[PDB]
Formats: sequence, structure tokens, C-alpha cells
Amino acid sequence: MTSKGEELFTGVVPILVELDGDVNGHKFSVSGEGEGDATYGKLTLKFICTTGKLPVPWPTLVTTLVQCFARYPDHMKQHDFFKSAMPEGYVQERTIFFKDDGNYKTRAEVKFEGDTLVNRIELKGIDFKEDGNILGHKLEYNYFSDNVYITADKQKNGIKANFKIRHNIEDGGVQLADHYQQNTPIGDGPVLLPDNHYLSTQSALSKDPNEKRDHMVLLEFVTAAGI
Ligand SMILES: [K+]
Repeated sequence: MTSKGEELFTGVVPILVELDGDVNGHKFSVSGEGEGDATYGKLTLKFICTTGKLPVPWPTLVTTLVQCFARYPDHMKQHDFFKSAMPEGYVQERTIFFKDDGNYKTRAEVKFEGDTLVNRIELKGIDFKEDGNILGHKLEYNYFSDNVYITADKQKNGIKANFKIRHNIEDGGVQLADHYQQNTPIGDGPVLLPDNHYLSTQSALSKDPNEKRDHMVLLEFVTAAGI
């Protein structure tokens, strides 16, 4: 196999996610668990707002809350930066601009802790409208899909990406979220820097009928393409 970290994703891998957030001074934490099967590009995750009521819409946190689980086709194995940085991991940073509203700034570490792939994230949101689509909770909760456009960032021994999410507004149009992303390896080992390509990602959101806490169940597929 073309990286050593690739070998860690051949079977089902357990996942943990920990997020601390602050959006316009509304603080919150989210804890997630589940598993990923990179063979199929398949993620099954469940998140709990551990601070009680989430002050932003669940759909707006999906992209922040493990692209190492992408399915790369055989012909594209040399373009998988994410697995190549494992097990030491990578830093993933974003700015997410919500059109006509505020932005999220995120910093995460994605790495193995024992046998578990752990995503630890700090999120800060500023300049939101208290009655806009985000803090006013005006988004639909269901499904979204888009493409993550990835390019190499050789100067940082990593990658960049950008993409746009169209979040449906309930009885409305969409709320756009323009994402800009950077990833850099945590370790000193060699990594794979890719040619331009994209991750086709579909995120289906649901509720656990036995869960009384504020929560999100996510079923997601992530597939590399474009080469
Ligand atoms: K909502």
C-alpha cells in the first residue's frame, strides 16, 4: 500500500469526536461516537450536546464534526493525504462563512488515540444575527451533499480545500456556508501530497427515537473523485 497510515483503515475503526464551541458568546459542547469504514467511505456517528440545548443548528456543525475515512479508488491511492498522516494525525482548520451572517472558525486535531480515531475541535463563531438562520434555528434538518475541492499545499507539507454547502431554510431558500480549509500533518513522517481532486460527500441526518438529549445521528458517505 502506498502509505503506512492507509493500512489502519482496512477494517471498521472506532471514532470519538469532542467539540467545544462559542458562537456570539453562546457556549456549547458536543460529544460524538461511532465508527468508520473507509473501504466503503462510510461513517455512522451519533452526537450529543453535552451542555443541554445546542444554540446553533445541528446541520451547521456536520462538516466540523474525519475525511481520513474517504474511499479512495485504486487509481487514486497516491492522492490520500489524510490517511498518509496517520497515526500521528493532522490539524484541520477552517473558516466557514455563512452568507449574510456570521462565520465559524475551527481548529481540530485528528489522530489515533490507542485504536480510536479521535477528532478534537475548538470552534469560535462571531458576527451572527441573533435572529438569522443560524441563531434563530431556521434550517431544515435532513440531508445535504457536496464536493470538497482539494489541492496540495507543498509549502506547508499539506493540503487546502474549499467548498460550498447549501443548507435548506425551512419555507425558504438556502443558507450558504462557504468553507475554506487547511490541513497539516502533526508528525514528521512522509505524507502524500495530492493532485487536484474532490471528495463527493453525502450527509444524512436523523434522530434516535430513544434519545431524550439534544442530539444528531449522522450517516455519511465520502468518496474521492475527479481524477
Ligand atoms: K435547526
